[PDB]
Amino acid sequence: RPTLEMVAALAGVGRGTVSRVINGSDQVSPATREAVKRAIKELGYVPNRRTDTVALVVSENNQKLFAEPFYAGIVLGVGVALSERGFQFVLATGRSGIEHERLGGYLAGQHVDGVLLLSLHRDDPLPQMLDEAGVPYVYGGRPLGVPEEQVSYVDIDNIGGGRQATQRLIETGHRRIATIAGPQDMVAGVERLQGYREALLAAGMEYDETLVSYGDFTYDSGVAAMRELLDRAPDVDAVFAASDLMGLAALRVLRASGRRVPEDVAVVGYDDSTVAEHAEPPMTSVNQPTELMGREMARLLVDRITGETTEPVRLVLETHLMVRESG
Amino acid sequence: RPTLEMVAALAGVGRGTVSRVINGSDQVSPATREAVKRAIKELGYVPNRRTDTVALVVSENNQKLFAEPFYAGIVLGVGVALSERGFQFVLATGRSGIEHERLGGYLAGQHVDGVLLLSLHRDDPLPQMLDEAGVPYVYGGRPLGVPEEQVSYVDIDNIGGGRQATQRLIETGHRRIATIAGPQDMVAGVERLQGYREALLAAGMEYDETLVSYGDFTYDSGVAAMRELLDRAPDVDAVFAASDLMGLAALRVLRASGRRVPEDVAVVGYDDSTVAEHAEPPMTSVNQPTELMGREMARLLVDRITGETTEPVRLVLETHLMVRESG
Ligand SMILES: OC[C@H]1O[C@@H](O[C@H]2[C@H](O)[C@@H](O)[C@H](O)O[C@@H]2CO)[C@H](O)[C@@H](O)[C@@H]1O
Ligand SMILES: OC[C@H]1O[C@@H](O[C@H]2[C@H](O)[C@@H](O)[C@H](O)O[C@@H]2CO)[C@H](O)[C@@H](O)[C@@H]1O
Repeated sequence: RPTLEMVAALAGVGRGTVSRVINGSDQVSPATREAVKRAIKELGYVPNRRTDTVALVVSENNQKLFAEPFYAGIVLGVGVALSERGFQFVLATGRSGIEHERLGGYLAGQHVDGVLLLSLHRDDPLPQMLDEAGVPYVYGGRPLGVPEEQVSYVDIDNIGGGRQATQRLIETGHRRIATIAGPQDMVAGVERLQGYREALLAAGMEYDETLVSYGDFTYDSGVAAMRELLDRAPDVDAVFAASDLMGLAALRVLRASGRRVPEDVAVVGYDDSTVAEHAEPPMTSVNQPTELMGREMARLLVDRITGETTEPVRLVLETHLMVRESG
Repeated sequence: RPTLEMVAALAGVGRGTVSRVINGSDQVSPATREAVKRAIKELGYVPNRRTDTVALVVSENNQKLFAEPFYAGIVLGVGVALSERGFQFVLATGRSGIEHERLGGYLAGQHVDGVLLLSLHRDDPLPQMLDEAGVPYVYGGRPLGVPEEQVSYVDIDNIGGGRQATQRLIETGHRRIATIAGPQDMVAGVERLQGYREALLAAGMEYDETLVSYGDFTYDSGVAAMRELLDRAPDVDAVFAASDLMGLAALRVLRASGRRVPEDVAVVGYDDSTVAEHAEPPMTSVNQPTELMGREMARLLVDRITGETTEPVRLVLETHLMVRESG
């Protein structure tokens, strides 16, 4: 079956160019686009084409699975929902280009009935690799830069969650409200920042990028971000951290700097995890229904595998705020 | 290829009987053993017979992966060692009979080049299922009830670790030294209890089963075990818990009962994990080299896959005690 690699080889370009032609990106010259399309035609290439087994792919290094509380709940829900339907799963990981290469090549070999895609980053190649092999998949987290109507996914209302977190800080009287945002190559990072922005504007407050710092959902990134916020805006009085681990980092940086939480700076996190429960002070945090998300991911994928559902399905789940001492 | 199921069907027995005949167990009558052997002959059954992919099988429910600190370090080491050799892994789980059935059936279908076996329990069927399909495997943890010379494994010197933990408590003057042992259907549970026993006897102390309680490496099992020890022996002055999570439970039960740690009861755990580091008081714990264990598991398996090694290899890794406040 013709591959993207074969198209690139014949056209004399690389994977990045062919991937851009497949997606209809503007980032290709007309002459090179036409060369790629000629190769596609010559090869008969089509980009967008039992084992009782699903691959749950987490597009991160495996240590993220154990460090960040989100993953455990997804895996719990996936496991239960697949068990109820007679399916099992295997868990696959990897952040790097070579890991994506090897995993995409493997999943093109008819070793699983379908794939669940979790924690993907913008421009990760695995969806393309699965589409050209005809392997069905469902996302956990809407894909950035893909038209929504073409894909099936379960996601959280992270714009709403970001609004809930920021509205809490507005409602308790704060006027210099910062965020440690998630990474902007991940849908939840984009949308929790969007919710923060929408809350500020709905309240008649300014969106000041001085008060926006970015992490990558790790603790260490939260440490660096909180330190930077204090340098830029020593008068910050509240922080919305877009994950509990980044919020835990913020609490520790705030305390090290001599600021009381919540009296000087209030903090709200996201995940409503044991990280928040056991923080000092216990951390207010947005609760998202991670187990249900996993269950629904598995349900939607099995329906595609069995033919019960033949059109894309998208499901968005609501959040709520869990109030503790920190904000 | 003939299966155990086919042998059972032809002989008119079930899987448990055929499995016992395959292993040369005494737990079969002569007449039934001969019936099974006739079926084996009639079918031509043999019990003991690329994808760049290894299955790392954890014979537990997936939530154990996230709750117990051991697993993260194994996965880290496996991932690095396989990456260095051009292999990837998938992670498979399951405690139940139906999960073992489905996973054994899948792994017999040529979807991986080899298997790593972690956290298995005595009489788990997956090794049998892999042997009849000719799928190479390496254990992490020596198998109970299998002659050692027939298998490849990496294990920890858990007899020595159990001795280190118990010798510490003897050396600090304790005379009523209990253990919350691991489960006796798992090699580490057996061997850490053996080390406890050997330490007591080497010191001229009695092995008193009154002071031996059993858990299953979960926190909840440690809670029940510590409560039982206090009921049987209110004068206990030290506890060796065979995992950090069971030791954390012991600390909390001890404190709830009005006993000071270490002043009334000293505690030593096993795993030298963040569970021990963050306990109140910080927990003395046996350190085992989990990342190295994972690396070596992967190395041994790849050598079998590639044909570099054609004989069984067994490796046993040493432990050391990490001293903190609790004991
Ligand atoms: O919440 C922090 C956690 O986010 C993960 O992204 C999730 C997100 O939480 C969820 O709302 C959305 O529906 O799905 C994405 C996964 O694709 C992220 O993967 C983690 O690194 C992070 O710890
Ligand atoms: O240490 C508690 C941990 O033990 C795991 O068993 C390991 C054992 O720690 C290790 O020394 C031995 O070499 O391998 C086995 C795994 O087969 C057990 O799987 C965990 O449930 C437990 O938390």
